[PDB]
Amino acid sequence: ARPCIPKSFGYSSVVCVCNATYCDSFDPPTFPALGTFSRYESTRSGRRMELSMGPIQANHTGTGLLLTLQPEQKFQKVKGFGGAMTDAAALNILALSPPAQNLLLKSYFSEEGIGYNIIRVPMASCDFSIRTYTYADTPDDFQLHNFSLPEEDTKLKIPLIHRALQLAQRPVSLLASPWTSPTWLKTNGAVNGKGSLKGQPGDIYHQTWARYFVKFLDAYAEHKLQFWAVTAENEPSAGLLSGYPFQCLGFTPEHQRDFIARDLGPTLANSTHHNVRLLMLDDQRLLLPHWAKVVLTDPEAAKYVHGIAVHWYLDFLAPAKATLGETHRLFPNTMLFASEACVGSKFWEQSVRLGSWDRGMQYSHSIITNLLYHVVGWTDWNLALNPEGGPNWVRNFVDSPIIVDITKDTFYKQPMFYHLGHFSKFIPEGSQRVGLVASQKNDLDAVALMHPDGSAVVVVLNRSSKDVPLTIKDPAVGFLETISPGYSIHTYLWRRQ
Ligand SMILES: *[C@@H]1O[C@H](CO)[C@@H](O[C@@H]2O[C@H](CO)[C@@H](O[C@@H]3O[C@H](CO[C@H]4O[C@H](CO)[C@@H](O)[C@H](O)[C@@H]4O)[C@@H](O)[C@H](O)[C@@H]3O)[C@H](O)[C@H]2NC(C)=O)[C@H](O)[C@H]1NC(C)=O
Ligand SMILES: *[C@@H]1O[C@H](CO)[C@@H](O)[C@H](O)[C@H]1NC(C)=O
Ligand SMILES: *[C@@H]1O[C@H](CO)[C@@H](O)[C@H](O)[C@H]1NC(C)=O
Ligand SMILES: *[C@H]1O[C@H](CO)[C@@H](O)[C@H](O)[C@H]1F
Repeated sequence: ARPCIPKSFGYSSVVCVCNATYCDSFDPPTFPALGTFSRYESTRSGRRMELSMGPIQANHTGTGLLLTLQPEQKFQKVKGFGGAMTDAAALNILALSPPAQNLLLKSYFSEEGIGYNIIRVPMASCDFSIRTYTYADTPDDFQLHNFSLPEEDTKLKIPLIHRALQLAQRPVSLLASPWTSPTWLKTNGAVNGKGSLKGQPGDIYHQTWARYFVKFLDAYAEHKLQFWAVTAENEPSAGLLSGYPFQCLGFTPEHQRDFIARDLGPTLANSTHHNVRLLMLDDQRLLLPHWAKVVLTDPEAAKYVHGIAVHWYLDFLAPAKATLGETHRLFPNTMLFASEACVGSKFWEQSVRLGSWDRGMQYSHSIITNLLYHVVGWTDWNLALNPEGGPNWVRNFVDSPIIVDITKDTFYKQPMFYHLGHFSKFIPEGSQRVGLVASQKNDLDAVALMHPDGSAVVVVLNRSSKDVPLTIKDPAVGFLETISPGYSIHTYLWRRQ
């Protein structure tokens, strides 16, 4: 492991500095010997997944906070964690020298980094593009004879995805999402603004749009990339809004239901891509459970829908219990999956805040709350941005766990990177969320998972200023005596047998 080279930009914590010759690294994860536990600790003060070990005690006495593992109490299985290979991300990574590129990609995708196993891939242009394009801009090409991948895919995104897969030891799942159709399929004839597909589900416009998904997957398959899943549309509610500023395609939940049932579901099912999963919604969880009810109460739509993709941007107005909890209750066999998060997009948020501990805590608080309400995975937005939070053709600049400083052939790993890694590094695909109850009211956020081998993983976030002594009880094994410092995040690992 190589330590963090810290740098302050005058915010609440440090970034770790990487360049062509140096980047901080971790050891590949391992469980310690039976009878001991591992603690990985990150702090506002500058600790970055510092490993310490402790004994498991047979007995515990006292009045302090106790978190008791309920290992028999099983919830959702984890799909995983990752981020988005946008045009903007690809441009920022490729602007680094090749050795710096390799250290950034290792930071995310290697076991010396944080073990990402998900990459979200835009289907043509979005706001995090410098050019507006689709794969089929030749007007009225209903046959899609002129469908093709431009250089944004063949020269930037696809070769970086191959390099990520070659560094990953875990199987990586690709997730595709479209922002806009070709403008000649749209009521408004523009990539942005209020507008939907022309006509109605089951017609030539909708059949052409469903076939565009298959042409997309065919073209990526010619480049030796296969997808785990696609979404039915990125943020379909966006295209319902007057003056929506960037690429969108409006669907009411009824429109999405009928498009899935008549066009997208049957087209994917009748193709070589029949095993690719379809996720609905791909929008703010405030739209649940209503959207889920509208789509999944129609059996002809429900039979094509694998899962419900959620974005975090209205989480502050949408309690998890009423949205995620109620959706899981109504549709327990339809997985919930978090597919897009970033800080900096809101009117009251600065785009980039280098070294922000607050933004790290936003990520870990989000991931814990999602895991506690049945969500199987959590996906960051842009993998890397420049110090302005771009590039972005509408200047919708936001923050990223990695910020690239081209002039210094440098990149900065922010608190968000480490907060994400406290989960992604230690929670492989097939891990299962298990119960964890507190003996008393407390200011901590915590979640417990059982690793596929039966071992325990617990993440404890303290967003308060106060140090909290605590004990973790595993009824089979014994007690971990520990302390959760103010503004810390911990990952605990131990074997149970
Ligand atoms: C890529 O980033 C590398 C890591 O930041 C850069 O290496 C660094 O370059 C600076 C300037 O030459 C050096 O700073 C000096 O550091 C010494 C103290 O060195 C020791 O203690 C530090 C702090 O714990 C430790 O990190 C080092 O390993 C040393 O043990 C001071 O006495 C000087 O006054 C001055 O501050 C760094 O030593 C050096 N860091 C490392 C880890 O090598 C490298 O220059 C960058 N590459 C490019 C191409 O820009
Ligand atoms: C733990 O508590 C039990 C019950 O009082 C006691 O009999 C036993 O000796 C204790 N074990 C250890 C290892 O202290
Ligand atoms: C679209 O494809 C057809 C059939 O291969 C070709 O003849 C036509 O010239 C193409 N149009 C453009 C604008 O590339
Ligand atoms: C999700 O939100 C981010 C932040 O505004 C946008 O950049 C994406 O296009 C959207 F899908």
